[PDB]
Amino acid sequence: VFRADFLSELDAPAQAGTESAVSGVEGLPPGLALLVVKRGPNAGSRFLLDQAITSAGRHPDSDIFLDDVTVSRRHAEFRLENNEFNVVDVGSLNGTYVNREPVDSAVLANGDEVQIGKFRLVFLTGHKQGEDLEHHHHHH
Repeated sequence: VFRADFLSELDAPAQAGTESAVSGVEGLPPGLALLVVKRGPNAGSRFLLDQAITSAGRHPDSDIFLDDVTVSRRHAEFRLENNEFNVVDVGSLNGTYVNREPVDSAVLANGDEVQIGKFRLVFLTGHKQGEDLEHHHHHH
């Protein structure tokens, strides 16, 4: 329901060479990141972050919509910087944490795990699966 059936799909064109539509999780070339509920009542749920700042717990304009007793209005918030997604904690003392560690803020990265309230989500990005070179010492 993110787009009313207006001038959508034009009329019935044959050729067009379309790509994304109902599944942009393909390679999402644009600076986009998705969160998947690793475990919880609504398993399989996915959230699309359109860059910028995305609040959590808020019902109004917000990609994340967690309607439950836990997760306050802004239990957690995400901010984009240097083309890199980040997580910021507005919770007093205890609150959102990363890798089971309470910190003021942390930088998200592919293969990272994020836990909010009683729901568990994993932060993943569209990797190019190109060179697997990163950091490893196979000497001495």
